[PDB]
Amino acid sequence: VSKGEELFTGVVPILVELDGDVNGHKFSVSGEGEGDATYGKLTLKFICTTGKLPVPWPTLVTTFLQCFARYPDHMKQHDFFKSAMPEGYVQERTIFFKDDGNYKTRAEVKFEGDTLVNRIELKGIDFKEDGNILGHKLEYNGYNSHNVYIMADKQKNGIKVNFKIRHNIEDGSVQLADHYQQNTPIGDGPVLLPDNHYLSYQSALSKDPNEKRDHMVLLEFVTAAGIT
Repeated sequence: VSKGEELFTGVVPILVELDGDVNGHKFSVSGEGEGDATYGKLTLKFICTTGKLPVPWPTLVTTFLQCFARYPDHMKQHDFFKSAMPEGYVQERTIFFKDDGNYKTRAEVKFEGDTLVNRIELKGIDFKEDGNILGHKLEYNGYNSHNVYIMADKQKNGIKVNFKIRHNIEDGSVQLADHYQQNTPIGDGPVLLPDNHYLSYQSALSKDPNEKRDHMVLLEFVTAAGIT
């Protein structure tokens, strides 16, 4: 196994800490769980520690650990995420909500000992007061996409990722969220610059029946594909 790959052969504990500000509405979220890349499995629970989350949990699903994706053996050489570990990488995204505002996120993903940690800062601007986001008009469910596109970015020694999410609006319509992403390694060591490929997602949202705080239980299965 590769140096980076070896860090993911078993169950890895995860910690996520996010500070956000959407149209001046400030909030913080703490998350805990575990990743089992062998099965492309993520099991997580996020808690808003500042009170009520000012945006719908579904809009934060993509922000809330691609290093846990299951890369088929024949595609191992295209797994940028694990190759950058343990020093990690910085993930940046601009998420454009159609006919509404946008989120810009900066996440530092790396190991703190044997724990995979993600420190995230989220900034949202230009949102409409009674739009689907600030007006909480989105159904509490996930989105499953087979089109999370990955390609190399030799200029930052990393990758570029793009994909679309369609959140379900309570009236039966959909709220599009266009994602543009870039990942840059934190260390100066070699990383695997991948050939074009994609990740396939299965995402499910739920609630902890005994939890009184505003929270989200998230289960995902992530698999790389596209290179035969």
